[PDB]
Amino acid sequence: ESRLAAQMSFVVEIDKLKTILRQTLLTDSSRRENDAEHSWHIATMAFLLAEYADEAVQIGRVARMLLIHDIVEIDAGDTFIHDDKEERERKAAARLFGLLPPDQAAEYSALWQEYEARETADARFADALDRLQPLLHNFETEGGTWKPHGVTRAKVDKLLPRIEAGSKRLGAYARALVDEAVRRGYLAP
Amino acid sequence: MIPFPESRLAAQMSFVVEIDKLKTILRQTLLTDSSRRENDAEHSWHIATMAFLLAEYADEAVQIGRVARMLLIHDIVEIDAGDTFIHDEADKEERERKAAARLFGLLPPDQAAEYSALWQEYEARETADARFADALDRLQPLLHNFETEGGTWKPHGVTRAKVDKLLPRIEAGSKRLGAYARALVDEAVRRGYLAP
Ligand SMILES: [Ca+2]
Repeated sequence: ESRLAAQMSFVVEIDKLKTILRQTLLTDSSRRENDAEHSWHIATMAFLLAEYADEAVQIGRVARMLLIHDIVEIDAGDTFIHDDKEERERKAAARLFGLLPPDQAAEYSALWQEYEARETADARFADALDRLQPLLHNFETEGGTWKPHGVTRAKVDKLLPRIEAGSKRLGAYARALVDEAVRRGYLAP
Repeated sequence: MIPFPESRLAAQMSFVVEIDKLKTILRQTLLTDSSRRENDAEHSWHIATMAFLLAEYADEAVQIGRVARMLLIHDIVEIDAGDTFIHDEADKEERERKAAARLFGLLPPDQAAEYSALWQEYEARETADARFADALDRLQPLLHNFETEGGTWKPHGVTRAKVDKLLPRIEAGSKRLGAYARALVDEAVRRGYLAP
């Protein structure tokens, strides 16, 4: 009974990801986005946008990776990308994934490590989607996150190679979006 | 001005942007700390993650990645149709059919049909994938009600008899998860979280 008990303890504990607030507001500006609903959104993108991945990418695995990528933030908190972290997240991973049975603890902690390293095919596609989504959001909200955080083209352009690493097509989309964003005054030069 | 060859990707992105709105649709399930109601997007995150974690309890014929995808999209229709509490008897079919047409209709035609069908499959709870998806979706609120000491059950007058009507849906996806769920509900009744 202790295997399922451990699994259920993890399922219950990770509810707390819903409480971890990002700097992003929702597209309706009503409230801050949380980590759990953000991971839902990116994971959904992995399936919708699967055709743009390299052939080696395992889309279901990318989805699983994206669903678990921010679990460490339960203990480590959220940091805005444009603003100790590694150590806090390592400790978080040990405690949180440590709730699982040992096989799954090792599997999921390694899958999270793999996401952070952004080396493998799956990790690059995952990371590309995660980096793409705030561009889509910011364009839709006329710079709703960029403006209140004083984000510049320099800081955004620096992240574009991460999208390109996951998909040349999505990279090209992102570049055109950023240029038009600056044109329109959504993003400071 | 989106050139004609960019049409497919633009349609896909229009859907990606639109579905932000799922985050604003609230359920009656509380977070485990009773701090607020759960929203549909974070609910779908949670159940899709459970699909992967609890995969070993699925029938051999289930494709777990497909279950995950199905769960990620299963509530998109609620953007337009809203949430309906499972025990609330009082046009849901028509609302949801119209929602599906508008929302999935943002996608390119191949994916509009694909994703609509996948949602329909989930709702029908006939296929192996749909049964496992539905079992996970029905288990999670039980977990939360146990954590919140009947934080949804009591205010809504939910009784053991009403919950017992739902438990076979869990059993239909996994006998082991069904047994867990029944034992959890037995304990909830003993603790007074759930009217007998
Ligand atoms: Ca509930």
